[PDB]
Amino acid sequence: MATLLTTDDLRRALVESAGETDGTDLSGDFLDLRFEDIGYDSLALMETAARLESRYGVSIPDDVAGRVDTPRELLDLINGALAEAA
Repeated sequence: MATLLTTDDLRRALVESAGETDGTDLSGDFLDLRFEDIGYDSLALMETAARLESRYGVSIPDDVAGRVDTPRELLDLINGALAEAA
């Protein structure tokens, strides 16, 4: 019932966590890229998660958001969460 995060939607989340997101070419297959390269702190990934929590109604522990190596993992986390959420 909840909209499973797509590529564009996940990209939206990764933008919201910083506000502006220049330099970081994110719109062009970003699932297996590394946060290190896109200048993303795992602390900021908790922001990414939080954005989606408050939006979708999911529950993402901050310990988890900072544990994701690739956005693929972040995506699957919330896709799984959504599948057992709504």
